[PDB]
Amino acid sequence: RVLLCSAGHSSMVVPEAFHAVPEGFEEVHVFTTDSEKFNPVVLNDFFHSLPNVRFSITKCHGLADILNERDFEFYQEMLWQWYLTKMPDNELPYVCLSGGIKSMSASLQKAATLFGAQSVFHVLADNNPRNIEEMFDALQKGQIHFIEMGYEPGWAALRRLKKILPINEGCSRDNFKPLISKSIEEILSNVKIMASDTGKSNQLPFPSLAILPPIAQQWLQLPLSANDGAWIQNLPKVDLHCHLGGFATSGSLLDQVRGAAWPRSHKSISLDKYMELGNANGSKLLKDKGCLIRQVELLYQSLVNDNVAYAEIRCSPNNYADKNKNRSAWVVLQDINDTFTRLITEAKQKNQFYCHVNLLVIASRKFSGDLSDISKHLALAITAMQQGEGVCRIVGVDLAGFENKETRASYYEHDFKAVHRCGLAVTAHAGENDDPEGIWQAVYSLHARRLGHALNLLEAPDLMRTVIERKIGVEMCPYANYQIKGFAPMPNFSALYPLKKYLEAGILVSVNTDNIGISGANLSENLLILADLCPGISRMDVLTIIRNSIETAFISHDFRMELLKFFDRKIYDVCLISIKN
Amino acid sequence: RVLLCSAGHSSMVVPEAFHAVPEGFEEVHVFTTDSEKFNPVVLNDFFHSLPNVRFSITKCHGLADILNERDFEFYQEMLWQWYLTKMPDNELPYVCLSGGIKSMSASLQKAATLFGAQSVFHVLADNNPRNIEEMFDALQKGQIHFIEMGYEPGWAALRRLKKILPINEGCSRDNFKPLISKSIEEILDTGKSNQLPFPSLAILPPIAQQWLQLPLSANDGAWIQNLPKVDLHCHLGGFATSGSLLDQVRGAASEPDLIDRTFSPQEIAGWPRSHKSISLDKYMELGNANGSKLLKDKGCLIRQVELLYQSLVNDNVAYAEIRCSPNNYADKNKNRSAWVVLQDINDTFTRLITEAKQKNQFYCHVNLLVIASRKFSGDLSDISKHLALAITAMQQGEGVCRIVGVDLAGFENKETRASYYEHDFKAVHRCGLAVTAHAGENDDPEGIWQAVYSLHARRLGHALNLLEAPDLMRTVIERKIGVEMCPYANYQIKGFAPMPNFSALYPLKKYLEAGILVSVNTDNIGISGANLSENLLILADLCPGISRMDVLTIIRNSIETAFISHDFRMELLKFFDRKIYDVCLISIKN
Ligand SMILES: Nc1ncnc2c1ncn2[C@@H]1O[C@H](COP(=O)(O)OP(=O)(O)OP(=O)(O)O)[C@@H](O)[C@H]1O
Ligand SMILES: [Mg+2]
Ligand SMILES: [Mg+2]
Repeated sequence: RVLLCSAGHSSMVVPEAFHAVPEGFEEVHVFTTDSEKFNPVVLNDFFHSLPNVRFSITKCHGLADILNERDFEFYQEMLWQWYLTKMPDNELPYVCLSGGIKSMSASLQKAATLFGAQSVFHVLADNNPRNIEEMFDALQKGQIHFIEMGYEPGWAALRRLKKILPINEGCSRDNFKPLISKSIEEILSNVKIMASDTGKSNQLPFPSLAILPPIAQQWLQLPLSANDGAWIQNLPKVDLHCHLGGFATSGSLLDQVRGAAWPRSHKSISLDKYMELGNANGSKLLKDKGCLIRQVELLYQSLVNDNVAYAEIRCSPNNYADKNKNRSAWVVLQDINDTFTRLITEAKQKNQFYCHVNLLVIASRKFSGDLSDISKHLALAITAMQQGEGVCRIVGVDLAGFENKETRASYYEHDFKAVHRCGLAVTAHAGENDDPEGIWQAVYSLHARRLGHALNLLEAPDLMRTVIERKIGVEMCPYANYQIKGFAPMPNFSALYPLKKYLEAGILVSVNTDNIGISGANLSENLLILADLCPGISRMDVLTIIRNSIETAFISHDFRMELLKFFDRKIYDVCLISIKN
Repeated sequence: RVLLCSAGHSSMVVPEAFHAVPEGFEEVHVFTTDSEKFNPVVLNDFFHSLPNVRFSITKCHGLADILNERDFEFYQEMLWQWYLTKMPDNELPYVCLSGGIKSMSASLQKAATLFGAQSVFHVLADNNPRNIEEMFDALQKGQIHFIEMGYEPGWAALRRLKKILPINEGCSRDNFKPLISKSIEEILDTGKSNQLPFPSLAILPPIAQQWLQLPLSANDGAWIQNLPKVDLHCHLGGFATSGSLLDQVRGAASEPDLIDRTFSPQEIAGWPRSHKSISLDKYMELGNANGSKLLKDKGCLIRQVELLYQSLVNDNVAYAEIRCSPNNYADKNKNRSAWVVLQDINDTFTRLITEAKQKNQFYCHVNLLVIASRKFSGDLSDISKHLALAITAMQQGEGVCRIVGVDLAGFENKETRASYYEHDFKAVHRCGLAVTAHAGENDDPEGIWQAVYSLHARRLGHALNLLEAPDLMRTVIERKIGVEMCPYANYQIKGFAPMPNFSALYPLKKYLEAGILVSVNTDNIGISGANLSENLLILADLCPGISRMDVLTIIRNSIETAFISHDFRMELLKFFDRKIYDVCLISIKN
């Protein structure tokens, strides 16, 4: 509980307001001007009599009183800044208004209305006391009276202005700026625009960050530029398709993993050049335990570094098992889950920003070899998702592997009759070289909630309508197809990336890293390449991509609500901060 | 314009504010406490020099000054009543706060921020003039400052308390209910925090923005009617069943000779609020006066369709999907094939839509759902006939009132679990139609799994027993499968609280908390005797504790689960957003 009150010429308010609540308060802050008429001795000694509670005094520098428009506006700005910087982090505070002359009272009431307060109140005394003993006497005789105005909820979008400026290290008139005036003007302009127009008044198709200033919305509508790298890095992101085993394939990551026991190339290649390039890690190296643990920690640190708020990781437990060391695939997967949940809990305990990660069990399409491997992987995933306890868990399986006409979705469909029965989820990888019939059956036979790549949807309008109406997601990684196919004005390759057309059509497109290491680029860089690779892309479509990514994730309903709330708050804060610079 | 002021020790701050606008002011109305320090004669002399400016004087009778809680609250209620009485009809009043001690200034400022004011401001003078020949040179020298903090729109529609609460200038604190106190006391869960659809709801003033979270009550009938709604499970054949609608459709027949005017469905006490549970057979027999025995006539069908569309527009519906059975209305004697009947319905609805849109009025875009019934008395080839007819109507293509998809429904006695009729549904999805399924009205929760994973049904009719199959509820939520539910019909044919001798609770609240994309519909309008508005409003005494934001998110869910194209969905969402914003701003101005 926090009490905020204004100080004018006399010290009536602070003690009577402090004791006005029977329980008392814990922190009390008082605002005052540069006038020398006020004395800080009485309040200081009274609060030193009870050191258990907190107390502070804030003085408006260079302003003894209000004498003109500039004086009043500067005083109001300083009061608003003090209220904002003394705002309790979660709960609303209490406000006493009886301090100062009527102009301070009105400004403080306006501040309470705008930023919200728990229960504002008035304090009046008939005898006009002077000193502590007889404040206590008048309180004992019952002459004390508290007048309660009400409970102001305030603008929830206004309380998030502490990020732009907590304090400007004691700003002076030479470098003064009216930021809270910017806040009030943005809210009044938004309301007036709502009440005046109808077109812009109804358009509003997005997660209720619409309380942004109109200038911010206009900046958002502008096409995305290559210089928005800082903003996009500051933007919280989601990576729904990342491979654990392809991280330490280049740079010092591989050396660190071994000891702990490009990317804009214009070469068009067709497979096996990521497999052999990444052969330095994965099956050959991660057989032990220390290498796997170091790889997991490095991947989590990289994910947190890029401000990613949620990710789904596809791993190959059978590729890492070592029977000679009594290291079964189930043991490897349990180790992965345990280290990920330990890292998540460790980050959460520090209250620092953390990246929730869920695991997807891959089902490698080895084709002829060991046909029982598909059944083994499916059963492993089914029984592994049932461990229950743990922030990190298994939410689905994967169907990646060697894609072929014989390896179509109608080849393994005998084994998937129970994956949906037990409540799992299925993704798929098709369309890069397969037939639209294969994609259609994968959508309708395997009931694949998501889908990998399939850049040639445009050639099948019927299948495009089928995927759009069923809200089947698409995981398409710009760097992957840039290195594989011809995009981003690739020489001798006039093909253009269908991400723009996918967005206009309405396909829930998610941008992913695929494999960070071999591609040598993170998800932020993946978003930047869309600027020059796809001309005429606006900054709003990036947020649409983020929303689609968090909508197509295999997550629970309540977890989705939590992620949506956090993403809304973070997007609001980062946009409000970044519009200034 | 009208300006309002309140002051204490100072006597003529009102003339000081009278020069705030260089063009001038038109009306002055001052309200103050009964203290003698205010001088009314000086203001009277000042305003007598300007006859064109109305000057009305009112005082807080019986209260010299605020001294305790009771005096403060009495002054506050009197001031609120005077404010909502004296505000201009179409313009926000002017108000100034240059005078008065903390209590009245705070009360009037809080009142202004609730209703609204054209401009609240402060006027302070450097030399604090005592007499008028002093403030003349005070304003001439520029010492007087027009301190203005900003425009105060307030709640652009809150003044209905002027009329819903009768204007009573002469009254005391003994009789007043602070509705604002109830609407303010409890404001600040994840659900209501971030579950808001329609982004513009965030723009609303905090009073309304929190009002939407209060529990729904039966007194919100006007508000709930004024919202644009969506109906997805509506049966054309059950629209007109008795009364004036039946008389009109009977009178519009081409041949009135063969119209059975003798039959009349029996009455049920308290209908639609049934005094006891009813069976499905009696529920259908209640609609025996209409259906297919009377709809064979072309004129009857045209009248029924036009009347149904008029009712839909009257109920403020903005989008609807109509379930119809074209084969049931076919007659080979008059060359009335099922395709001809369906085509005629399509042209009639398209003509109505175009004629309503050309006049820039309110129209509800309507699409048809064909019904592939369970085909009582065998003869299951009719399923294939219905599917072929639906596909042909689908790639007919051109038009406005298109065909969205098919529907499977019928009796549960045959024990059909989407496996008997699965043999023919495969070809539907190739064309691009959509499939619903009336699954699990009173049956086991097994067949729903087949309807979802083999029929690929994108919606589920009723499904009131989903709460007992958590494994099924998980995949229902995870696949984004809509669940159409009809409150009045299910209550009548199954029985729910608060109907005595019953203990089952309607699962709508738990369905919404879990996250099922539930959309509330009306089923058969005529038989149940309740339109969409009454069906939505019955949730107050059907599911206690339901909130208005839950109703808005129900409308959003109905928008989500409807079979429409992406662009049309975007336009519908924009229109719904704007309209719903205007409704929550203006209708609850009460
Ligand atoms: N689902 C989540 N994903 C990521 N972070 C979360 C999640 N839920 C809660 N948090 C964390 O809750 C914390 C709340 O922080 P707060 O609202 O006080 O803003 P802040 O500390 O000023 O800045 P920041 O959000 O960067 O921490 C955030 O740091 C956020 O990382
Ligand atoms: Mg991949
Ligand atoms: Mg029905």
